[PDB]
Amino acid sequence: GTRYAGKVVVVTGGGRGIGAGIVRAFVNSGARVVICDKDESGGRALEQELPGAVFILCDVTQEDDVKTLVSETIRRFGRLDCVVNNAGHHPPPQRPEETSAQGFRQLLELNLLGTYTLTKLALPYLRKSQGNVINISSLVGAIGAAQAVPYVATKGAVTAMTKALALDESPYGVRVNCISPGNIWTPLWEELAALMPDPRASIREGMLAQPLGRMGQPAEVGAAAVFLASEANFCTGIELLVTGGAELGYPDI
Amino acid sequence: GTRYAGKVVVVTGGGRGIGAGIVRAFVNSGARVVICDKDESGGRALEQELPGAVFILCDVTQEDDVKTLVSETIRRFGRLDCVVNNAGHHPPPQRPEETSAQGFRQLLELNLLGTYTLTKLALPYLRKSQGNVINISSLVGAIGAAQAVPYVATKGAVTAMTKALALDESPYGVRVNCISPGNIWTPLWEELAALMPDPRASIREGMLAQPLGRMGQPAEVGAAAVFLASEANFCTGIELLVTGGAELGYPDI
Amino acid sequence: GTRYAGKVVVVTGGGRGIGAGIVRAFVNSGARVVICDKDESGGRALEQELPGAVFILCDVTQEDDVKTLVSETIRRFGRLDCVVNNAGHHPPPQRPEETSAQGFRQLLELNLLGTYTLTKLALPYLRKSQGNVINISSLVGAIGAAQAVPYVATKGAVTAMTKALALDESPYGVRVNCISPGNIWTPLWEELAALMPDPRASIREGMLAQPLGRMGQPAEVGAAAVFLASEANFCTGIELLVTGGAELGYPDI
Amino acid sequence: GTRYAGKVVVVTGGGRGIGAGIVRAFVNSGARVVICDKDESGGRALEQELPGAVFILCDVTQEDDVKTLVSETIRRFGRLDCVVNNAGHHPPPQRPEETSAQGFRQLLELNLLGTYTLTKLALPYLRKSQGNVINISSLVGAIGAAQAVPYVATKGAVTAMTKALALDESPYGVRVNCISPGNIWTPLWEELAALMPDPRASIREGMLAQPLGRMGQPAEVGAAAVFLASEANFCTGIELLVTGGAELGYPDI
Ligand SMILES: NC(=O)c1ccc[n+]([C@@H]2O[C@H](COP(=O)([O-])OP(=O)(O)OC[C@H]3O[C@@H](n4cnc5c(N)ncnc54)[C@H](O)[C@@H]3O)[C@@H](O)[C@H]2O)c1
Ligand SMILES: NC(=O)c1ccc[n+]([C@@H]2O[C@H](COP(=O)([O-])OP(=O)(O)OC[C@H]3O[C@@H](n4cnc5c(N)ncnc54)[C@H](O)[C@@H]3O)[C@@H](O)[C@H]2O)c1
Ligand SMILES: NC(=O)c1ccc[n+]([C@@H]2O[C@H](COP(=O)([O-])OP(=O)(O)OC[C@H]3O[C@@H](n4cnc5c(N)ncnc54)[C@H](O)[C@@H]3O)[C@@H](O)[C@H]2O)c1
Ligand SMILES: NC(=O)c1ccc[n+]([C@@H]2O[C@H](COP(=O)([O-])OP(=O)(O)OC[C@H]3O[C@@H](n4cnc5c(N)ncnc54)[C@H](O)[C@@H]3O)[C@@H](O)[C@H]2O)c1
Ligand SMILES: O=C(c1ccc(F)c(O)c1)c1cccc(-c2ccc(O)c(O)c2)n1
Ligand SMILES: O=C(c1ccc(F)c(O)c1)c1cccc(-c2ccc(O)c(O)c2)n1
Ligand SMILES: O=C(c1ccc(F)c(O)c1)c1cccc(-c2ccc(O)c(O)c2)n1
Ligand SMILES: O=C(c1ccc(F)c(O)c1)c1cccc(-c2ccc(O)c(O)c2)n1
Ligand SMILES: OC[C@H]1O[C@@H](O)[C@H](O)[C@@H](O)[C@@H]1O
Ligand SMILES: OC[C@H]1O[C@@H](O)[C@H](O)[C@@H](O)[C@@H]1O
Ligand SMILES: OC[C@H]1O[C@@H](O)[C@H](O)[C@@H](O)[C@@H]1O
Ligand SMILES: OC[C@H]1O[C@@H](O)[C@H](O)[C@@H](O)[C@@H]1O
Ligand code: NA
Ligand code: NA
Ligand code: NA
Ligand code: NA
Repeated sequence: GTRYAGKVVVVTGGGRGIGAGIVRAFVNSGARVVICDKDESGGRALEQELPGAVFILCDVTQEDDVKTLVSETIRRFGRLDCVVNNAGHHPPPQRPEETSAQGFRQLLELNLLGTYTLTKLALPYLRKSQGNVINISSLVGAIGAAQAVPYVATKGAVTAMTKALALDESPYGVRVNCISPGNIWTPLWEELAALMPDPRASIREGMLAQPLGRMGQPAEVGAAAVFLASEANFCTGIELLVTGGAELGYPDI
Repeated sequence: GTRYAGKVVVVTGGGRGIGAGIVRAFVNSGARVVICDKDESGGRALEQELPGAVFILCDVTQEDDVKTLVSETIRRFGRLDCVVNNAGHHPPPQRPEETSAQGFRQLLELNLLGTYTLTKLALPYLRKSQGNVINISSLVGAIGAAQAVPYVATKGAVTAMTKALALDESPYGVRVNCISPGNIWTPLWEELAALMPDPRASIREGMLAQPLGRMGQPAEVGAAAVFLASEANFCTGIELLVTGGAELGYPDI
Repeated sequence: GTRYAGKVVVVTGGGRGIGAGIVRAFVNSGARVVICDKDESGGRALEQELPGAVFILCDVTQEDDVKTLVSETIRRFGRLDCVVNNAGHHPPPQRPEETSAQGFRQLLELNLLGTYTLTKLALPYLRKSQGNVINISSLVGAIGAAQAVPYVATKGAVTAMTKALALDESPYGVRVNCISPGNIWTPLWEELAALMPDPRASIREGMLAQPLGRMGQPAEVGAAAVFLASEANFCTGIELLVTGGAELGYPDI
Repeated sequence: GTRYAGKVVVVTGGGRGIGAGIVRAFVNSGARVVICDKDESGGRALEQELPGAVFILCDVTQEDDVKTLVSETIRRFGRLDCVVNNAGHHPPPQRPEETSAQGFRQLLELNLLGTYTLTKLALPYLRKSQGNVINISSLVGAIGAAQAVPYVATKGAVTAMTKALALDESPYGVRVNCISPGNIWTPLWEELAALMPDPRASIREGMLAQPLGRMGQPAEVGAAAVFLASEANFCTGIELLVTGGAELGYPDI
């Protein structure tokens, strides 16, 4: 309850799923947390549940929403120590010829440019606090996936951007790192599985895709985030895999 | 002169620099080449110089330009075997706070979405020929760079997209690979160096950034592309580094 | 003081440097720690200093020493939860033609096979406790280094071995991970620098090799180890970089 | 037939499998080739078959054999341009507790130290010719595999060693690169499959482990080697994947 005491953290998409687990992990560490989400339902309930967490409605694709997010965080808590760029989306499976340039642009707006915009607006305050940035990317940005060309491209961009910004901000003492989760059991996972012909088979396949034989939990991503913020003081520009081992391991005509 | 005989290749941004070297390499291999560029000057001269190469004016950010590029290639040569997505740009060095969301969007349009659009429109013809895609990414997408957050993000996206599409197109026999060059001596390199306080010092630094002690040549990228198209039949989804060893190698408070 | 309470940890080479920092981190987390070292001096003093740590003289290249290490840990503390394979050595800088096959074999014995032997003898007890293995590898195993062919080869082997064993032990609930440090200020660093023509210049160069502008501390490696043991329950087979950003970032004839 | 004309190449383990395909590729490129193997049967027949190839009996684990290999190559052909370190072995599948330190040492002798020894003895001649080294590593050194801790460790060592030596030899103009194959259909693959309960099922599984839906051919590894030797003049320290896409791609308790 003291590892990140006195610190102020913003978690985008913190109303459910991974983001809510990150929120819980930081509150449990002693931090005050600002839950950003475009949806009221989960984040408002989370603010009532957790002393030390508050909810601010904010769509990270709307620059003026993000400006107000940052200015309200400073107005209410007087400092900013860590930004967790978790808001993002995975579309349903799509064959390459079923994708569109305009759909790709929209997904870039959320998964890439919303992370960019909050980070840019927060960096002046992070420099004052010697704070840090944590981006939530994905394993499939590193190794690829099927029926997801736009999603994979956006996460490859997030991981690379993390390394570029780590270089730029290192002279000012601001660390920039990312987490690449694999299959984490969240409402997004549940929603996508429900679109499949056999949802229960899809979930079983998802569980067995990891050597550890289960999907991950939001709380496990949250523990990795608290580590990066509070104890990884010589880490910058890293990609922390939270995947259960999915990337490990695997007539001529 | 026979390694890629009878084949038809499209090279975007083929009017100068790396793209022109790729054009030359494929002509030397026996292929017919379509030089795509938004600028007339270099590509028109290249078409007069090289029997087997022709020039088509096409801005890869304009979908109707790319549609006409593909339909004219098929109309004139009857098949399409390889697309080399080389068109791209590196902005001048920019601190993160000096970048803009709108500038980032524009660079994504060229470096990422123009590659996406040509590949999408070409894939029906590549499936008929069991052809292949070669994307020109960058080393800095993998390891980062300073004063280039948008550029690095776009190339991280290209490399990841390459792996996703390789998975999607493998059942149809179409390979999708990328080349990640390091410092290659091109007109873009010369133009950026000329913006520096000391251009000659900037070039010297660029030469010594590689263990091999020089910058690369467009012809060397071109040889790597001809290898991927004509001889790498068990390679798909790879990132071929052409960097001179730049990524190799490198009080407590 | 409770994150790893009730747990028993063995740290090889725990008498000084990184190993001693790992020992301190685990004691501070609430664990009981067995300090293994071939040298009495530092580890004996550490055992007097730290309630909860004890010293066992053991050369990890001597199989019977390691057998007795494991059997004494179980005899004295009744369980084994985590093995940290930290013992290792970096020879002085050596040109490739100055190395020998026999020198290479000796370095493999310490850096690779001593890690293998302790892990093998500990695994039956780790399976009973659902414990975990943490190997201390090196950044240069991933990216290379000059004048160190044998050292680099041994650490490449440790990192790969970590992934293989993670796959083999995942069905039994035992996680296997590694830490790849960059420049950490330790007595080994101090000893190597003292062999250089200008030691102070060598240290200054070492500090500036990181974007963060300093070398790392043993305590920072220790915090990463405690994270992997106590909170990274969905991580197996990962390589956790603790390098200060050294791997980030960087006429044609 | 001219890409590597006038050049002299040594291929270890060239009597069958991948090595024989590399031999054939270099002869087809115009080179003279020395086939090194510990076994007479395949290499002697290959020397009768191929004008331009000769056979020298040599066990790469025996330093005096390798000394004589190099001195006989120079005595017979007057130069040395490329060494392909292909000799190696994969043991039958072994659980970690079924391995031994002594078995691990023996596999290191072949897969790692035999590559080291030939490279060391050849480097003085490679510097005179501005020649190059090609090591045959494995995909599983990078991503791991099950029931193969020693094999995976040896190939992780080869890949890392490649990068270290590339740094050391770059000032002398000698490039050092590796190829990491995935499933290639060779006599070793056939022998291992025959030990399985259902050999035909094992082979079918091996074919489908690649997105491309088949195993690779020795000729495809050979084409990659000829590219690295003859056309990759700005590549050093790279790992060229020849895997068919195996590394691509893939309730909470
Ligand atoms: N679940 C997985 O297996 C998985 C794996 C790897 C990466 N990820 C990444 O983790 C992150 C969280 O994923 P999840 O599974 O928890 O998803 P989720 O859909 O369950 O939760 C996402 C949350 O973000 C919010 N959000 C969406 N768009 C927003 C916007 N424009 N502005 C503000 N908030 C917005 C949503 O309302 C929701 O509360 C995403 O970046 C996703 O790409 C998820
Ligand atoms: N030069 C390097 O060191 C280097 C290193 C790594 C990657 N790259 C990449 O290699 C590629 C080529 O770089 P270069 O140095 O040869 O650049 P260059 O500027 O010398 O040449 C680029 C060419 O592409 C054309 N082009 C630009 N925008 C276009 C558009 N919208 N439509 C069509 N054509 C367009 C230009 O007119 C020009 O002919 C780029 O993708 C670049 O990111 C270059
Ligand atoms: N210091 C760095 O910059 C750095 C960077 C990357 C990796 N590493 C790795 O971290 C580990 C620790 O390095 P360090 O700098 O703390 O070294 P160090 O020399 O300061 O400490 C090593 C300790 O291990 C002990 N040891 C050595 N051989 C042993 C054996 N046979 N049996 C038992 N104990 C033995 C030594 O007596 C000593 O107490 C090593 O594996 C090293 O390769 C160090
Ligand atoms: N076949 C695959 O799927 C695969 C995949 C990845 C890597 N590899 C690697 O490719 C290389 C060749 O494998 P392969 O499948 O062709 O094997 P193979 O067993 O079919 O052929 C190996 C050859 O090397 C020779 N050899 C073995 N030990 C030797 C020694 N001490 N001295 C000299 N020659 C020796 C053998 O006699 C044989 O002719 C090995 O390094 C292997 O690890 C193979
Ligand atoms: O959100 C998902 C996810 C899963 C893993 C990831 F690494 C990631 O970044 C996102 C998810 C959830 C449920 C199904 C799927 C999925 C299923 C089939 C697919 O073809 C696909 O690309 C994704 N992905
Ligand atoms: O175009 C360039 C380039 C260089 C290397 C690359 F890998 C790449 O993709 C692009 C280039 C040319 C000249 C100077 C620079 C450069 C100099 C200072 C910088 O801060 C920077 O980010 C790039 N880049
Ligand atoms: O122990 C060292 C070290 C440094 C960094 C590492 F990643 C690592 O695994 C080990 C160290 C300490 C002091 C100097 C050096 C060093 C200096 C010059 C060299 O040529 C070299 O290969 C290593 N290495
Ligand atoms: O030699 C083989 C091989 C296969 C792939 C590789 F990347 C490699 O370096 C070697 C091979 C051939 C046949 C079966 C197997 C194999 C089967 C089950 C295993 O558990 C295993 O680790 C390897 N490996
Ligand atoms: O909907 C799937 C899962 O989503 C997670 O974010 C919640 O913490 C779980 O309670 C829920 O079962
Ligand atoms: O302008 C830099 C270089 O650009 C390359 O693309 C050309 O091939 C060279 O002739 C020129 O010197
Ligand atoms: O000798 C270099 C450094 O080694 C570290 O292991 C110690 O914790 C420091 O006190 C010491 O300054
Ligand atoms: O034995 C498996 C395969 O091994 C390869 O090295 C040979 O070229 C093939 O003819 C043979 O079928
Ligand atoms: Na609250
Ligand atoms: Na022409
Ligand atoms: Na004690
Ligand atoms: Na012959």
